[PDB]
Amino acid sequence: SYYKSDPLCSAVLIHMKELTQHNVTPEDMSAFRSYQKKLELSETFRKNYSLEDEMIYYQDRLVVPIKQQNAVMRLYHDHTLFGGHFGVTVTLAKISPIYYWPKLQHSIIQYIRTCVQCQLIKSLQPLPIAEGRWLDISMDFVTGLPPTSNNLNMILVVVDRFSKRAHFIATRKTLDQLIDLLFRYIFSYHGFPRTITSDRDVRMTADKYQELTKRLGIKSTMSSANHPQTDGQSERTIQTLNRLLRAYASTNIQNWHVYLPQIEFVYNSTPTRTLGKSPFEIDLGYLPNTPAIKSDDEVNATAVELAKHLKALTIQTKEQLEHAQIEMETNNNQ
Amino acid sequence: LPIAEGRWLDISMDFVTGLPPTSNNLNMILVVVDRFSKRAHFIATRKTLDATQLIDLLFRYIFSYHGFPRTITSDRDVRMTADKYQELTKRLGIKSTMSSANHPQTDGQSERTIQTLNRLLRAYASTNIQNWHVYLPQIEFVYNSTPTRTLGKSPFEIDLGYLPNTPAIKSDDEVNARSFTAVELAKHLKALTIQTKEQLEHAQIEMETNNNQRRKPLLLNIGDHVLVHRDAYFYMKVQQIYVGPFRVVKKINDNAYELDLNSHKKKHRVINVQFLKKFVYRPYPKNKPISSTERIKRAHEVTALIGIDTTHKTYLCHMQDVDPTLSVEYSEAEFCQIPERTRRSILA
Amino acid sequence: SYYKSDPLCSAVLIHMKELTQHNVTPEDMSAFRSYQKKLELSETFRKNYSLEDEMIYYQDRLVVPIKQQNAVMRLYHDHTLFGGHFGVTVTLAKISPIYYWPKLQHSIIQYIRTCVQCQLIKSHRPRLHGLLQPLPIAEGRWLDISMDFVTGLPPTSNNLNMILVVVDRFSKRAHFIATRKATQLIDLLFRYIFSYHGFPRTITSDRDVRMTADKYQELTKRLGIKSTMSSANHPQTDGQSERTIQTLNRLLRAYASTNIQNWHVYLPQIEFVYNSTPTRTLGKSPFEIDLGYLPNTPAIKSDDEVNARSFTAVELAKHLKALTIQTKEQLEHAQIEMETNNNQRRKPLLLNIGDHVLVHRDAYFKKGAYMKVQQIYVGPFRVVKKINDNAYELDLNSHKKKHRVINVQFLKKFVYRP
DNA sequence: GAGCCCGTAATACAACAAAATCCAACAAATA
DNA sequence: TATTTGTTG
DNA sequence: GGTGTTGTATTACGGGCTC
DNA sequence: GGTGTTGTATTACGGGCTC
Repeated sequence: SYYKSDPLCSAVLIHMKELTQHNVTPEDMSAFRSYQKKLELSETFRKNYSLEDEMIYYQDRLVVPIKQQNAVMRLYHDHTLFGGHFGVTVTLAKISPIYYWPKLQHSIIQYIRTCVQCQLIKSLQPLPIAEGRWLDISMDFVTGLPPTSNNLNMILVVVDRFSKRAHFIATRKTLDQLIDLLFRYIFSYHGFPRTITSDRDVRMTADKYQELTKRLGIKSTMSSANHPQTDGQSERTIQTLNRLLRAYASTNIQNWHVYLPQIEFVYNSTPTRTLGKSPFEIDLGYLPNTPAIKSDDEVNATAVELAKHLKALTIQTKEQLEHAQIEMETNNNQ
Repeated sequence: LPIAEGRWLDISMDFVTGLPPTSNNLNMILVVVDRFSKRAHFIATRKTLDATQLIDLLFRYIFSYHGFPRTITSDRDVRMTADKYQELTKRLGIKSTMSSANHPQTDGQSERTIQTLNRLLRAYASTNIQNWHVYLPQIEFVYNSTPTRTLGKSPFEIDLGYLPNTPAIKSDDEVNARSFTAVELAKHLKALTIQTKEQLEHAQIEMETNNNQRRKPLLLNIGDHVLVHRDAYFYMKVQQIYVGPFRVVKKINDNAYELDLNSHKKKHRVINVQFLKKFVYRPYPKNKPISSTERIKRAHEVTALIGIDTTHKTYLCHMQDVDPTLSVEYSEAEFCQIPERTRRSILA
Repeated sequence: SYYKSDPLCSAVLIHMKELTQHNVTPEDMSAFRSYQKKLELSETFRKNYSLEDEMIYYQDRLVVPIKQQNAVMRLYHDHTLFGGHFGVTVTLAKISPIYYWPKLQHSIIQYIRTCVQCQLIKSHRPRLHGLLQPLPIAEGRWLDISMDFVTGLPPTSNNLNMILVVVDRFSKRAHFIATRKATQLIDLLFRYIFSYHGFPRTITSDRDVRMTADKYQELTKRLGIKSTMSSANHPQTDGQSERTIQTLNRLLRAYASTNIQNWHVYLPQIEFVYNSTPTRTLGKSPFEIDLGYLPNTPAIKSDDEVNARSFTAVELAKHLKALTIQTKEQLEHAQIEMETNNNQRRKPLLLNIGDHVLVHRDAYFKKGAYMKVQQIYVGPFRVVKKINDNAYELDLNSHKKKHRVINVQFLKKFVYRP
């Protein structure tokens, strides 16, 4: 009594389903596109339809005839079966995993264009929110680092307060001036913020940053000089130097500038005291670690294979120790 | 190649050169393309910084700091065919999947990004020699924010959700201004994953439509002979640039045959079908010399040459009216007697 | 610092927006298009304009007044708000989700033809810019001759280095000119190998220094020989000789696979084999296109006859006339077939006077100049003469550039805008 | 319509598009 | 251990 | 005046059979 | 396991008018 319990031998999918049948071709007027599609199916490699007792379907989706396209869109768009007139994203997330529907997204957006009930005043030009994501960053300065035999005696800390993500990277303390915003701009994988709230010391910069913003489209001003909040974030900024000191304690030749990205990877690959999840999968899917294979040094087909994964495991133990020390510091202090 | 995974578990990268120096940086194109979302990062570098030993991995990890991949697709470049690179990736659980001896179409989406990158590089390259290394992050930020064609959404918003700053939110919804509470990101980011996945089956279908119209597949079983026609010997104008037949060993794909072009020498003995060609030996042909005295008298009946074995003293060549691929070993005891003046002429 | 914070009561959309307001109609000069658009709106039913607190827009997209059209398309095309100088499709994908703009596609392609950097940087298949328009077919036999050569081969014993070819446009008769990669004695060897038959009328060749050759050109002007002299890095005009060296390369590989460094012995065999084998665009052997005296005669051809032109002594005039007529119509058939199978996408370009065309860094700079990711910012040149249907001479703003003939495959005509 | 044999015979599709040096850098081969 | 020499973006 | 052009597998169209 | 892929002018197909 439900759908698909009806014969429809005159539609677009007939040419696709006659690849094995080859019985009857009852096409309509201007249906030479269907014959071209069957020729396409012949000369390409997409044949995965299963032919069992009138159930013609794709690898996991049941195809639908083009005649009841209006019926399907009304069933899955309106309030006939407890709908609600959602957006194209939710509608396609509901429809596509179940049915194949060649040209489905265009069908959905065409139905949105040809519908009239949902098109009301929606409001306005841009979103307004004081809390966001990558829209407000802060940074600070550190001093005591080894020269690393390349005069790289600095670490550039970047904070992502809206999502607690971090970016620690080696620089030179002599000149962190145009080279600072160059490496900041290659850091900017996630767009400009609204305001920068560094609040470390006097800053003669933000003039050439202002000229960059004039040369660009964003109004990212750098401000908040000599402020004083001191509520939780100060603890994080103070404890930031601790992990870098632990990375310093490893070595000095081929030091933390080697595998410091891995230090950041398994530094933010941990939940923040179980209250907040890891910054990788709070935004992305998971950003997988995949450390499963580490002991295969029998043949390998102290600086190439072995010590690299020993250093990775050492960094993992170091970040575990840092997590333990910060959670016990919070337990003792609070 | 396989469609997509969970946000660039499949990835591609490649190199192009010819870029003008600014700080002795004449490579500067290490483009890494986040195949699912097509985020397509590229970072400035040089030839002389590394050869996959010291610093190449370090900016590879600062790229990979934003998520480890699970599959690489790259070329047969010396910077990635090294033993150090393959073993470290294997211990990282990430495949190599190299190319097929000058077949860059395996790295097609990275090279297509380069093709888009080159136009924008010429657009931003007015100060060609003086000071322009600031333009590559600018080109990255411009190219990621620009909507593509095969998906309809900009590669920046496909992975990250939202668009960059200065919101120019379209007439769909407020959903592209998704910078708020993160506990519900998984559902709609997976919905966008479904959208983009559908756009990539559409892209794969569109690619296979207009390209397979003239192309004809080649089907070979293991054992039958095959010619390589190129990439066997690197003044190749009048001389026999095309070389003799070899026996296929492993059929990796329908368009991927592993074959014994030489004895055991070097360099990844698998050739794409574009260079490969069928061989037919339907045919007074002579017999197969197997005795010790038949390799000396029957040495003036040679036809062509392959070369000299690198492992020991054994020359491989082709005789006349015999089994072509099944060569007969001819050492120095039966090499100097026959006139070899016309033998090295085709090798040189 | 956002836009649309301005009322404009004087534009095209005023007639459209007074369909609800009906208050003020302060039209401007050349605003009669608004009257016609309002008339078309009145006789139809497509009213979807929304009037909300000075934001007049389409069903979901903001219609923009024509005063700030260029500002909006420059904003979404240049890097002021991160455009990037892309094509019409990406520009639509940036603008059409937010703005409506009646005839937006035409306006955007007009802007693409308007923006200068897009004209200088983009290519958009700059190999299909003129029709085929092939050479005039022929005259009597051995009057048009095609000249070119491949520069280098694996050298022989140190007396011969490279192969030069002479094939006539009519009969396509192979030749074996084996040179040394030459001197001003080119006219000696060339004279000895064409003057075997006789002096031609025109030479279809490239601008090569052995033929640009002011000493050699004056010889042709005195003797009565023209010179087509195909432009810089445009070897298509040479044609028959290029196609012959294509066939010669396969033949030379066949006859010198195991016999490198002494291919000068086999070169007469190469040309004799090319001469004895019938072609496709004429259907006959080049001996038969000439005086038909295939000397080998392994077997008599189809439609068996006397087939012995040695026996004929005085009656050769009618035979050569018949061969000339059928080969001329076969050449015309080859011409029209080439034109049909090539011009399916070749868009013509006919200017002939008074334009500001470009040359996109090919035949402008050296062929030996390296092509790289260096910017392509050739200046706007000028055209003063229509030298041919498929090329235009330019006033190259250099010392001389040694040539000023540019085939249409490098032009990409520049268009300004006030 | 419906297909098949067979015998010619057209038919877009790509090759001639200067030639040959290395650059940087993996790993084999002696001595 | 330095100087070679196969192949490949 | 001066500006493509054929070799090649591949494939499409008539006499003669079954209708 | 491992093997193309999008940017771009250009052009083709539905609502609304004349029939």
